[PDB]
Amino acid sequence: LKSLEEKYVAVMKKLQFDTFEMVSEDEDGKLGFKVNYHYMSQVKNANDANSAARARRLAQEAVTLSTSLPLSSSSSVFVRCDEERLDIMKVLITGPADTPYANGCFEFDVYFPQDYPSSPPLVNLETTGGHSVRFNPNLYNDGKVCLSILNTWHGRPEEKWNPQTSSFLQVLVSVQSLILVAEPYFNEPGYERSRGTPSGTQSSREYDGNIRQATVKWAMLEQIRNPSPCFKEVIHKHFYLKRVEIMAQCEEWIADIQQYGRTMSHHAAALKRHTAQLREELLKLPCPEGLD
Repeated sequence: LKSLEEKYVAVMKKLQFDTFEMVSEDEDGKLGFKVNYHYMSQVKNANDANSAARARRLAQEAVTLSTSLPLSSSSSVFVRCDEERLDIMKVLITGPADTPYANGCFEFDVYFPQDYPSSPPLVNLETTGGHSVRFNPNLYNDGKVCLSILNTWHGRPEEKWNPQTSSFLQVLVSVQSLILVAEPYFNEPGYERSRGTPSGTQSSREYDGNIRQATVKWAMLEQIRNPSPCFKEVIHKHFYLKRVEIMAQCEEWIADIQQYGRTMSHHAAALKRHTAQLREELLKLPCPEGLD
C-alpha cells in the first residue's frame, strides 16, 4: 500500500542514471554523434590531451551521480553518460512544485572541457522552444545556464567553481535551488528591491504567467510529442504517472491567471490552448511497462 509519491519515486529511481551511445568512433578514430548535443564542436575539436588525472576525476564525477541524484515527486534529476567518453553527458531535471516550472521536464547538455577540473563543466539548457523562451533571468534564450558555481554569474569567491571541492552533483542541485524557483522574476539583479511592492507583485505575476504557459508547451507538450531518445522512457513514465496531477495543476494555473491586465489575458489564453493539447497527449499515452 504505497502512496502515489512513493510509487512515483520507486519507478523513477531506476531511470536516474545510465549510459547511452551518444557517439561512435571511426576507423580513423573520428567521433560521429548519434544524438543532438550542444558541444559537438568542442568534442570534435578537443585536440584531446588524454589526461589521466582528468579521467580519474571524471570517473569520480560519474560515481557520485550514479548514487546521489535528487529524487522526489516535486523535483528529480536524471543523467545519461556516453558509454565510452567520460566528458559527455545529458541531464533532465523536472520542475519543482510551487514554481512556474512544476512538473515540466527540462533538458540540459553537459561538456567537461579539456581543462576540467581547473575550469568548470559547460552546461546548456536545451529546452528553450528553439530559443523562443527566456525561462529565467539565469536561463538565456540561447540556453546559457548562469550560476556562480559555473562561473557564469557573479558571487563571492567561495561561491565560484572550486577545482578541489566543487562537483557536478553540486551544480545540478544549484539549478534546483537557485534557478528553478518560485517568483523567478526577482532573480534579475536589482529587481529584488521591488519585492513586496504592488508594482513588484504585478511584474512577478506577469513573469510567472509567461513561464507557466512556456512550461506546459515546451517542457510538457513538446517533450511528450518529441522526446530526446536519451529520456524517452523517463518522459513517458513521468507524464503518465503524474497525468491527473498535471491536469489539476494546469487548471489551477488557469484559474489563478484569470483573476487578473491585457497581458495576463494573453498568457491565460496561450495556457488554455496548450492545456487542451496536453490533455489529448496525456489520454493518448500508452501504459508504460515497467510499473510492476
